[PDB]
Amino acid sequence: MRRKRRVLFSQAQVYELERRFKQQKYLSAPEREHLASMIHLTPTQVKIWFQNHRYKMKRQAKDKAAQQ
Repeated sequence: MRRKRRVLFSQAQVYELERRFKQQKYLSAPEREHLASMIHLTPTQVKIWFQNHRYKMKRQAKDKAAQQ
């Protein structure tokens, strides 16, 4: 969608991204770009979203990153 106030992401776009994250954990090097073309985003914006969603699960019950 364009000529609307949906510059970065949308309800539809996040829906397919969430669906994808559930289905396939992470898209590979070619496939993330395949999605970015297909759905319509940049491979960077895609990767950032895909980072944010795994990060959310990490932060959920403390930020267990390099926690040792």
